[PDB]
Amino acid sequence: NYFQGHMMQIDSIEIGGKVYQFFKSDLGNAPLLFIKGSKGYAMCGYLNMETSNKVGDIAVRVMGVKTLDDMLSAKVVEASQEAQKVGINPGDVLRNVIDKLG
Amino acid sequence: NYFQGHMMQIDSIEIGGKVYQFFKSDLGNAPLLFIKGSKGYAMCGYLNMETSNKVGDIAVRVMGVKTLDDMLSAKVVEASQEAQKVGINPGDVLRNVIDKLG
Amino acid sequence: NYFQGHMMQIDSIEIGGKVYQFFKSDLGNAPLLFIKGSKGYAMCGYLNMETSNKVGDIAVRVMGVKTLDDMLSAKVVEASQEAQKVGINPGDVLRNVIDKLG
Amino acid sequence: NYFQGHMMQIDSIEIGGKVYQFFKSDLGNAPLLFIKGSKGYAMCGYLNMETSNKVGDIAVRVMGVKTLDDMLSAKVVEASQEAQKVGINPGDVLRNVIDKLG
Repeated sequence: NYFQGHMMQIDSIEIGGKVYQFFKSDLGNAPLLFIKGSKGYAMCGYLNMETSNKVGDIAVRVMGVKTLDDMLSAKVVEASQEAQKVGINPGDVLRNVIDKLG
Repeated sequence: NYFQGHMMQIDSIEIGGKVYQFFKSDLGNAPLLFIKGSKGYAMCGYLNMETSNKVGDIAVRVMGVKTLDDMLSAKVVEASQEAQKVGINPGDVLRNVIDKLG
Repeated sequence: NYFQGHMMQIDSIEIGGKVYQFFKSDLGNAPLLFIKGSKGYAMCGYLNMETSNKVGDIAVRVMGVKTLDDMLSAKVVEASQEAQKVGINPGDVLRNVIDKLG
Repeated sequence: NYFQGHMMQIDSIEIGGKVYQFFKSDLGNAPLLFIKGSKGYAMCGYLNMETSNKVGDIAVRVMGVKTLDDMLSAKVVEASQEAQKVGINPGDVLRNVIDKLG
């Protein structure tokens, strides 16, 4: 009876006693989604890690994700320099290092 | 693995060639949801119709809804004075008069 | 160069060590805005207090507000039964009792 | 009296009779912002153009932007392959080609 032109989800989640903002929106042929804490963030494949490094962010990039669950179970593909300084490296499962983004 | 403290959904939908904004968020023991067009809006039971009338809105109030589908199939319980002026009355199925809110 | 058909603001704020979700959106001739905590919420004049009481919410209604600052400095006009049980009463300045909504 | 941990703005704007979704959110040391139409999107420096090309999006990347106005007046730094196919090229002012994203 209707057409959905655009969809967005904004959720406040708590992990290990820390609060994070999960966002998901249609963007292109793939959706855009990220999880942001007070210290850093994790984002899907649309994230340009060169930009994260340029501005000194604590950031991680994951790929092939469509949901919050997928992100938490996904392995970090790229970690920013500031993220590596706090122990986050490519290969880590996001759920295991998300605490460092809060 | 996580706790959802708050959830929000924002969707842009098209009906009869008109664009509307559907919003749903946790609020209390019942969720808050509304559909807004360029001319007026429809909202769940949390809407105070006295306020809508006070400020001259074209507004309709529906009850017992939790989703967009529920709202569109719900019957108008209260219609603002400006809404009644354009033909909307209690009893009308929202889907049948939503065009007047765009 | 463009026309703003609809505007929405979603902010995560911290007060007294507690996290709250502030939301503001165009709705009718007056905007819709609320502040929600884990236990209850405060909303502008569009809130139907009868509904809040019906579903057992801890809720407060304020009037004549357009911004977060206005809400925090506004006096509670109506307090739900559950809100009154925890000490919130009409006349209280929201900022002084917001802690009870988290 | 309060601390803003996270801020987000979601606006529905109309340009040349077409509807677009403007989004802005805190992310890292730079904000995240994009404008999305029914056919494609424009995003700030955080956009990974390699990803846009990988999935076949009609996308443009602009830099040094913080507001909707900045984006519309900004020059396209990178254009996806599908975007170039419809005439969009690096150097174009977004406002002058946004119609092709709707």
